[PDB]
Amino acid sequence: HWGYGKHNGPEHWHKDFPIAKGERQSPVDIDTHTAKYDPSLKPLSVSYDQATSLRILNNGHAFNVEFDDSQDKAVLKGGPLDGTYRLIQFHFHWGSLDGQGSEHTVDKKKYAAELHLVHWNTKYGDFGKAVQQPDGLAVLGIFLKVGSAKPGLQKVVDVLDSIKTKGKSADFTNFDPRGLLPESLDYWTYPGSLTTPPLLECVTWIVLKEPISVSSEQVLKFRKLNFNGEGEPEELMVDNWRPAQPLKNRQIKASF
Ligand SMILES: COC[C@H](NC(C)=O)C(=O)NCc1ccccc1
Ligand SMILES: [Hg+2]
Ligand SMILES: [Hg+2]
Ligand SMILES: [Zn+2]
Repeated sequence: HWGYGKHNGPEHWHKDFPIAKGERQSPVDIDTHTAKYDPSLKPLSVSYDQATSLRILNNGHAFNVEFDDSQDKAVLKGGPLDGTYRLIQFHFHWGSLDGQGSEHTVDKKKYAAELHLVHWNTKYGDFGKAVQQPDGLAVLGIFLKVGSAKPGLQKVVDVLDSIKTKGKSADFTNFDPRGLLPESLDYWTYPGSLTTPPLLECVTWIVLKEPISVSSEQVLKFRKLNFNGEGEPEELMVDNWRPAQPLKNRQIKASF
């Protein structure tokens, strides 16, 4: 089954998921000199004050912080988006070393990690129908660099002990994702896909320019996580990132 290793990694995904060679695949390199400032972009609106987190799951490829999306609380609108997209989960992609980890790159620069807060277009009723639509999803991408600790990430850090192997989950209520946002909402945007199989080409990507700083000790604990399930030999959850894919004539816009 799909993973990030030699025998099942991103170079193999196309066999089960043909769309891997598709026309709007993600992530991509953000060539900052070719992206164009777009005057028609409305200001971004990230409203996470009412967010209702439920749990945290090791799914054998990343961990998911999942939210109650049965009502219009944590919502993303504005920017390149039409209408409202509700927050369903977030997860990270991260490296084995600080020089790699992010999925999107900026002028070929890799960050230590990347956070994706995943949202679905509420005109489609739920997530399931949302991923059958070219505008079904909006993902806010945020870079991580190793630096000063990020106070609003330590509560996820602290819980990782409890979900070390594939298929474990713990309760994770009252988590405030506002604690993960850099100061500036300047971003690049382009149409793309999810970066894990099934790689569905349903995503409006909104990639923040300003990275968050996280401490080495915080990112170390990410890398103590396991891809294997309990009582299987240890494979560290590291390098769970897909590399940049062909742009194929899509245009990246800057909000700034
Ligand atoms: C990770 O592939 C699934 C898909 N991924 C996204 C949205 O980033 C998703 O909607 N996941 C959320 C979810 C998971 C299990 C049950 C119900 C909802
Ligand atoms: Hg998985
Ligand atoms: Hg789609
Ligand atoms: Zn992701």
